Amino acid sequence: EDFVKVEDLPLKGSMKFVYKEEHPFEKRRSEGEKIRKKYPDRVPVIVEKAPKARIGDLDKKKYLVPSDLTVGQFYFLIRKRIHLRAEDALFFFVNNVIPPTSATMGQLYQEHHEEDFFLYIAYSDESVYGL
Repeated sequence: EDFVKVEDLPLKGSMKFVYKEEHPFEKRRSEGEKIRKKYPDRVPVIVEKAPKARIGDLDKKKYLVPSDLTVGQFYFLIRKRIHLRAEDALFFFVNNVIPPTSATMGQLYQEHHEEDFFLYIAYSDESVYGL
């Protein structure tokens, strides 16, 4: 076979969240409902590493963030927890799309939260999962 075999790129929708494998729907839905009632100005977020990414692991998965925090500021928060420089690449994906840095986390949540009331974000060193 004379071909360049393309086997190292992540195909759409292949992401799987450990958080959802380990905690069943009714228990996530329960907690997400409660936290959204108790803190209406904040959103609950799950962050895990995208398929095939080459990048440092994240220590913590679950974040409770102000609705008015921007995506650009959440990139800063995550960079710091993984000990990346500002010059090191980092991309987020929500429902397989790269969100704009100008959006707020509250806008992302309203448009994209799942039915357990959490917003799910994947991260990588490259953009390709979202293209």
